[PDB]
Formats: sequence, C-alpha cells, structure tokens
Amino acid sequence: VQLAHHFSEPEITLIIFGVMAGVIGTILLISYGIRRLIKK
Amino acid sequence: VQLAHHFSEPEITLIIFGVMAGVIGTILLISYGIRRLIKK
Repeated sequence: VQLAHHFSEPEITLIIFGVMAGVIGTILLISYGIRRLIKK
Repeated sequence: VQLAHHFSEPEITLIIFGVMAGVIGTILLISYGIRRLIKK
C-alpha cells in the first residue's frame, strides 16, 4: 500500500475513498455472515 | 456511481454520500450474484 497522492487534498480522492470504505465495511459484514453460516 | 458532479456540492456532503453509495453498490452486486446463482 504505497498510496499515490499527498500534495493538496483531492476532494475526489477522499470522496472515492469514502465510497471504497463503505464497500469494504459491507464486505466485512458479509464475511462475518458467511463465517456464521459455516463454522461448526 | 455518478461522476458528472450534480449532487453533494460540499465535500463532507459528497464524501459521506459516496460512502453511502459504495455500500449500496455492494448490496446491488450481491443481489446480482444471487440472481446469477438463481434463488429457488
């Protein structure tokens, strides 16, 4: 993870990041649900 | 995933919206995946 920005604050980069973060949270929830289904 | 610009003018408003949008997109993808599998 070497990112690809730093100077100034690209509003698009942060907005994109927020969208990505929401997707990641949903994925994490799905993984937990999948584990519950399996496990045992 | 609109990118033409025309919803949240303010940053936090758009970044927060993007995060919400990402979660929605993930949910849509899951529904599509389920359909490909074919439920019932």
